[PDB]
Amino acid sequence: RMKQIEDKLEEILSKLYHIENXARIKKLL
Amino acid sequence: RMKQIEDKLEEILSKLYHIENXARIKKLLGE
Amino acid sequence: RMKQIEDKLEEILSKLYHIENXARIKKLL
Amino acid sequence: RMKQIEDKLEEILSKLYHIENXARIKKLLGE
Repeated sequence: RMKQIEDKLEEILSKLYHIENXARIKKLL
Repeated sequence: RMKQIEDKLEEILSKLYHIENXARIKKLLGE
Repeated sequence: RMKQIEDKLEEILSKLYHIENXARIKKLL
Repeated sequence: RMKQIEDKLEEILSKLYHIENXARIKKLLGE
């Protein structure tokens, strides 16, 4: 359960990094 | 407290999902 | 340290909610 | 593992800070 947490925190950071570099913006452009 | 945290991680992942797929840009574009 | 973690996770969610409802977008508009 | 997690929380807060204050919109607007 501790690892699942670690890993979901990395996932959150990965999802952020992707947000930063957006479906609706990519489409608009 | 561990399960509380695990729930918050899931709310955080759902929220990023909603962001991925924005209030002001949806408003801008009529969506 | 466990509470600091709880609280920083709420903070992250609060920062997300605000992002969702952006400095540069608010300015552009 | 606890400190690893605490570090990730901080990288996550810094990242949200950078987001708050976007690659494609910065590009759009010349910034």
